[PDB]
Amino acid sequence: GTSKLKYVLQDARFFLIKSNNHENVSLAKAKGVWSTLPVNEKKLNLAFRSARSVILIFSVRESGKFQGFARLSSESHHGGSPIHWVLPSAKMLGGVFKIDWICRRELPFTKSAHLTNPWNEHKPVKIGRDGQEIELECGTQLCLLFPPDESIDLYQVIHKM
Ligand SMILES: CNC(=O)c1cccc2[nH]ccc12
Repeated sequence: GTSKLKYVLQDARFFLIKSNNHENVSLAKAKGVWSTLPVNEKKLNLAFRSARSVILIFSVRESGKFQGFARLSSESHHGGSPIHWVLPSAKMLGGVFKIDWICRRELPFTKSAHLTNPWNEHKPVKIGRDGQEIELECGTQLCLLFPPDESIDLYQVIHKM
């Protein structure tokens, strides 16, 4: 069904996360973690305190698709085990956010062409810098476009809200 998904997304905030490669998204899916540059780390930490759910929607640059979406389960922290990200230095990154995946399935950009993001000049929602916020209605509809991910049980995520 889609009812628990809709509940998780109610009054959520949404951020576009652009990865330079598939390896980092694979690491994020396997380990439930993300790290971004401090400019975006500060925005995500502010959002985490401000809303019931903060949703990261992932797209690997040049792939023509989104690779899934996840919900922040924590503000960023430092001092964990070093994550072997593939970078173009690791010190340049901010802290590490724990995330709970909501959907690990892909969605091609051709399927989101009817969705524009008011917070990026009403450009198609696929267009945006890493960290671009997606307005609530556009973000909800985008997440609802993804194929259902039957491996996921949102019961435990609902309890974190
Ligand atoms: C896992 N985090 C990243 O891959 C990342 C996040 C934000 C800016 C970035 N610039 C180069 C890599 C990168």
